[PDB]
Amino acid sequence: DIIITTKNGKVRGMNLTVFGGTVTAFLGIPYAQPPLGRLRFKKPQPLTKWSGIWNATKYANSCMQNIDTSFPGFHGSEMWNPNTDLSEDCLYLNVWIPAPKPKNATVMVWIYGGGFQTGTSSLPVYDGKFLARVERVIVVSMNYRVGALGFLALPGNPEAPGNMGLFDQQLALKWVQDNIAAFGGDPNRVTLFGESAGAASVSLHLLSPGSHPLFTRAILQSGSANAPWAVMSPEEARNRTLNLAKLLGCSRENETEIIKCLRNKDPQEILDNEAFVVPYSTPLSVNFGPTVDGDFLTDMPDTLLELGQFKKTQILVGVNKDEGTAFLVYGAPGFSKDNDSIITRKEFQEGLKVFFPNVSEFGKESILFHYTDWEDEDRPENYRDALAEVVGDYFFICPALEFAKKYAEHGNNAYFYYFEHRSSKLPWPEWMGVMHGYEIEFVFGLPLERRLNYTKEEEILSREIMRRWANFAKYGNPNETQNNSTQWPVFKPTEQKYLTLNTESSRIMTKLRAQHCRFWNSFFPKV
Amino acid sequence: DIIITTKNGKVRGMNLTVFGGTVTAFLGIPYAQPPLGRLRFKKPQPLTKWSGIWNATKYANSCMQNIDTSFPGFHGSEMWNPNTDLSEDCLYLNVWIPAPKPKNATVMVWIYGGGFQTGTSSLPVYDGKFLARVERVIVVSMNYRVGALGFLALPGNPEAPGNMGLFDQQLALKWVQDNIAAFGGDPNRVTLFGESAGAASVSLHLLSPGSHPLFTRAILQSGSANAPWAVMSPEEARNRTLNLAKLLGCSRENETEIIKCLRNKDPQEILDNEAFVVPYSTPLSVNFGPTVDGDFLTDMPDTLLELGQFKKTQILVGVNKDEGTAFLVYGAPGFSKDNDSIITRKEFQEGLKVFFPNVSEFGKESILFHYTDWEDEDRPENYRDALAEVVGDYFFICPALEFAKKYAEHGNNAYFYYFEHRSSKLPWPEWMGVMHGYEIEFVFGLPLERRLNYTKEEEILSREIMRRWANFAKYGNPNETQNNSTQWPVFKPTEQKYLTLNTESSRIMTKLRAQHCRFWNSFFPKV
Ligand SMILES: [Cl-]
Ligand SMILES: [Cl-]
Ligand SMILES: [Cl-]
Ligand SMILES: [Cl-]
Ligand SMILES: [Cl-]
Ligand SMILES: [Cl-]
Ligand SMILES: [Cl-]
Ligand SMILES: [Cl-]
Ligand SMILES: [Cl-]
Ligand SMILES: [Cl-]
Repeated sequence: DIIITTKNGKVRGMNLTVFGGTVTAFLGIPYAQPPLGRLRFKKPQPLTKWSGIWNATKYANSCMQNIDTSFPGFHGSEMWNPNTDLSEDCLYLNVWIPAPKPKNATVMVWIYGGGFQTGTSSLPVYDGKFLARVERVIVVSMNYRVGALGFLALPGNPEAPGNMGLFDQQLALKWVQDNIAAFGGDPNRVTLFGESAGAASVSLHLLSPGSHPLFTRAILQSGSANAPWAVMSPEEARNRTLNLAKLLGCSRENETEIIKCLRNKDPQEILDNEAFVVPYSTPLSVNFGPTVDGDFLTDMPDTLLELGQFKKTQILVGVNKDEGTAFLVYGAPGFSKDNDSIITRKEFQEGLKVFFPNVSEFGKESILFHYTDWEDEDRPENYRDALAEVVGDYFFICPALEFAKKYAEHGNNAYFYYFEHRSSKLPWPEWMGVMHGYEIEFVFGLPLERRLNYTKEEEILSREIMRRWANFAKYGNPNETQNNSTQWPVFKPTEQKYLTLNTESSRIMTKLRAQHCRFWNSFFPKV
Repeated sequence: DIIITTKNGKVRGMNLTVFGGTVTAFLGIPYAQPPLGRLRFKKPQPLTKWSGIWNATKYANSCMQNIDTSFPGFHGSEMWNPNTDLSEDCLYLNVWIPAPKPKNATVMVWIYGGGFQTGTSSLPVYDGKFLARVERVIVVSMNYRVGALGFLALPGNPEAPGNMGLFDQQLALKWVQDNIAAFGGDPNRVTLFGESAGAASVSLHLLSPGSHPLFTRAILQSGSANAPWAVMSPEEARNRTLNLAKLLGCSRENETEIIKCLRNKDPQEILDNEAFVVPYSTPLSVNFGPTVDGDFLTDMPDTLLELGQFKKTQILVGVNKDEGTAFLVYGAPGFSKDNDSIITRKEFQEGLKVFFPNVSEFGKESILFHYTDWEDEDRPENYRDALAEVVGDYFFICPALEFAKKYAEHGNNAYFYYFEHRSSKLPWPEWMGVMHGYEIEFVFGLPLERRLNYTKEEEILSREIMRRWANFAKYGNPNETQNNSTQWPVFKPTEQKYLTLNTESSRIMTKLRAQHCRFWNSFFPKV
């Protein structure tokens, strides 16, 4: 029982006990032909019918990816590792439906992050049964190919055209348009939300005309398509295809001859070589990711945003307080999760070489000067704080603000937030602060489960974030307009208002990081 | 009558009616042999005795110099023009003595400014009879050679060794040591005070060991030896000697052969050519000025200050609010004293080329970025204000602070001020603000004369400035320590306290222009 008839066949789900209520979950529904052998590196193929009833009571396979092993046994880094079998057969999606079955329900579609090299929708931190139970929305989750298997690019070649992972997400959005009405949802009321590389993916759908009728609104959590790490140039993506082929002995005279050889190698052989296709690899380097392929993306996001060519709708964008601290541990000299990581002035200068290898020896002296105007000249952690703000401002915070500013410049309602609560359950040290990716547990309502022992102020904060996230998806406004709560105002290009999120109280502020953002936007391009 | 016996002969002065009292003035006392013919370009020669009584009841000749004719009839620019005959016979000094004749009186020695190309001690704005009457100090004034006649440099050549004008001032200080006791003064209680190029001259005496026993303390008004315009390099001073010789047809095989030809030309012929010895001349370019001659100055001031090699004593340093506005009128495109001078963004960019011709096209983009962080983005006079602050910070304010900071770093008491009152009698337009050189009328007590129609608040401000100036000369502390007045604290390298001067009330502030000074001191040297 619990049978829903899709356009490709019947599926069977489960009923889950969630907070004294029931939520219907369909885990592991296929939405594309398995990209195997002949179909590796190609765009996803639409499914045909299946006979019988597909039993969707199980989290499906995770896409082929390397696993973070920098800290064995550490929950802070292994919580982002896949919790299902790794396989190329991984194009599946999940649906959570509130019980009893709703009618014309708002849909929220999650796109996970992972630097376009890792990630899966089955992580317990992405479980949408809490959102479906508390906010009565339908939550859809999806797995898309990462690494070379999802973004190996030979522009113009249909055997490996690039942006395959973005086409995986797009076909899952096509499945929602065709089938979500059978589950009780409104295909004209779908909101995309995602984090990190998932937020860049969400904003890339705003810039892809083919995805425009597949969703209504968008939520960008700590990421945007115009971030420096998001979209690489087509010739840079092409050079990484050859380098991978050269590493695997697949260098050939002909383009398809390269693909034919790569299709014969084991998926692990490809995974074991993606790290060596970039000359100088920064901890924020995307080995294989989105590019300008001429199909999903016809130009660089900065060019498309300037021309105003994007989906005209409302958006919700925001960042965390300490966005860059997580990446300082993974390769910046002098940093560690096992001590306070007080670094010298020269260690700061080596850190900027780690993150900015192509910047002139002059240019890093410019970054040094703009970030050493110490409030207290004798705070020992002055340089450790500065390098974290350098990574946070350039790679995440400032690009997120420019994306919201450009949407407001074209008459679209944007809502900016600033998440500044360090989780009591955060496994990383206290000096790393409100880290990259640790607002997701609050977005999905994990503090509401009392067995995980979050504070009562965290359950209140999570409940308000879910209410603001779901209200924006339902109505385009993340506010409860009458109960005399704090009203989240519209982010304007002028006043630049934004809302804080913490256990204390939500406050209205203006021009977030406006000073340091002016450096990256008006002086850094001039080297 | 009124006869004083000097070491070279008797002099006769006058008694002046000053505010219902008398002040004895000796105007035009010679202190060196006239630097004529054989003595042109050489260091001043000490005087021999004269028979009879030199009648010192007349302002002496002004040194040969060009006259500002940019605005005919304008009092704001012609008030700085000489008011006596121009002649090479100009090494004379003035003494003002309070009546009745005092005993062991503190002496204040004024050194005028004029960019080392102009200036005279006989200007009504430098009259020291008010200071002598009100504060009971002895005021000494001096004329020194300017232009090529005072700073034509051939390093190591006693026919034209350079820094002759600084040696003119030094011999006048030697005269004070030898003769001021006959006038009622204490040679061990002499304070040098000066403005603009006179303040750089004062600080250069702090850096010249030969001048150390010739004074006790120093007051620096809108100028310092470490200012970028103060001291030019010996080979740059040498190149300007040849260029002047080449302009006058005096190019020769031999060094003294050049001097012999230049000694034959008329003094006006030299004056008519000093403007063309510099390739790109900024409005703050010193055609012929101080250099490292190995005698008066053995190294650059920045090097001497770093090594701590200077006269250890108390100093009083300060600047005006709008130091750079005067120089924008004399050659910056888009500025004029007859309108509000609202300039565009490109006019600002041309202004930085006018003042920074040797700075890379890159480097002026750096100055552009640091000075365009507008408070109000739509103030029309935003760029006009920015260019005035660029000239004021780099050429005057920040070097004055570094000079006081380095003195405090070596355990010397420094007192910094910030003059921010626009004179009611200021002839220049209102947009130029508290301009360069318009605190001198208050230092010399001109507002006390009621026939000049200053406001009552200006007489109060002038009286307090004279009291602070004279108290520092007498005691080393510019404060009246008990009458519950505002206590001027010591300028420290840390807290960086300074005092404001205006008609409202004197207030204590900290770290003046600390942000923009950090740009010129820590980033601009790196181009
Ligand atoms: Cl399944
Ligand atoms: Cl419902
Ligand atoms: Cl509930
Ligand atoms: Cl092979
Ligand atoms: Cl492109
Ligand atoms: Cl005379
Ligand atoms: Cl007296
Ligand atoms: Cl009086
Ligand atoms: Cl000749
Ligand atoms: Cl030198």
